Amino acid sequence: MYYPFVRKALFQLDPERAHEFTFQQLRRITGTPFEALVRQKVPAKPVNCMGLTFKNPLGLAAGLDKDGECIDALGAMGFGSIEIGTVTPRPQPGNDKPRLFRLVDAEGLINRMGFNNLGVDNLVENVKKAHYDGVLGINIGKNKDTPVEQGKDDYLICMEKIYAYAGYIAINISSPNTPGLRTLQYGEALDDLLTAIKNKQNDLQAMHHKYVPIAVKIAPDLSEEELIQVADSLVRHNIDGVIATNTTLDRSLVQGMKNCDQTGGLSGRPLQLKSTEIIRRLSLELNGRLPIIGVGGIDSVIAAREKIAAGASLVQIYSGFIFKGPPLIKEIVTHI
Ligand SMILES: Cc1cc2nc3c(=O)[nH]c(=O)nc-3n(C[C@H](O)[C@H](O)[C@H](O)COP(=O)(O)O)c2cc1C
Ligand SMILES: O=C(O)c1cc(=O)[nH]c(=O)[nH]1
Ligand SMILES: O=C(O)c1cc(=O)[nH]c(=O)[nH]1
Repeated sequence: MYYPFVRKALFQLDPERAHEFTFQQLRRITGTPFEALVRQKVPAKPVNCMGLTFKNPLGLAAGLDKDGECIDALGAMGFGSIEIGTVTPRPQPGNDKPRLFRLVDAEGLINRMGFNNLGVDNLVENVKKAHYDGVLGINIGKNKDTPVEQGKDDYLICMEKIYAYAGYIAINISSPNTPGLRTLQYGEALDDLLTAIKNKQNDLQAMHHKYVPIAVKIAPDLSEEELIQVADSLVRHNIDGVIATNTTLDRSLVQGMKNCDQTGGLSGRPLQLKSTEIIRRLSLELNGRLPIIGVGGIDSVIAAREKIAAGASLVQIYSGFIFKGPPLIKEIVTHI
């Protein structure tokens, strides 16, 4: 049916209850013939990035399908790639509810989920049963109780288990909803993490006889100097790619709006400009040494093209998918 009516109905429910209802129906049809109800034709626009071939530049950002339960249904919708997760070594409930809020007038969202997921072992089993033909990205992170200074082991543990089933691996060290998680992107802490990750990738390549690229997901709340250091570190350690950007703690564009003071990360339209400008500065520093996957407030063909012009090789969407639904996918892929 007409998505606006779909949205109209969904927006009457609590934000998370709306997501749970939606995924309840998707899981109900994913991998079955019902899948035709959400499927849509999309032209192919192949892009080579990180040694991989993406059928099209548009991907589903991480956070929607955290446990990889609806890979096939979502894929049928047209996405060139799908990023599942964030997943942690052990299952965890996440923060207390409510943890998700809508800013309808700003076409944005604020969340403090806290990595609510069923664990990496469960996710691996879901992936084994999926038939998706696009690129599958697996996004991983640290369990809440794991001391952030020993967080590196949680990443390595997940890497060992998903290596054989991932198109690329996404390292999440930018979530604002896990205490201390963002500290991992600064100084020696970042260098030590990247050193371990690249070494683990090296061992896994010898074990599985194949190279699985790794991309690091950074926050949008980094200063010019910090952004330069991160970019340089990524280059020195030969990281395969960088995903910019995650949600922001900034609230300067949503003052005076309902839920504007809720704690958490802000996404959607209010993140669009900040995100694009970070991509541009990032791209300037990287100087083509490694690709950028741009994400943040993309809600139209032009917004996507702006990210590409700023320097991104690929783009992902989340919030915009919730406000504009399936039609957005078709629009971007068709005209990007
Ligand atoms: C409800 C929700 C859950 C998310 N969970 C994650 C997650 O688990 N892992 C991750 O890397 N990013 C997560 N994000 C961030 C998105 O993947 C994306 O980086 C950010 O929302 C910017 O894109 P958007 O403006 O198009 O939503 C989440 C965002 C939202 C709104
Ligand atoms: O009702 C439809 O046709 C429909 C709904 C939806 O969410 N996606 C799609 O491609 N079609
Ligand atoms: O699950 C979460 O709380 C979460 C993770 C992340 O990386 N970004 C975000 O906005 N929320």
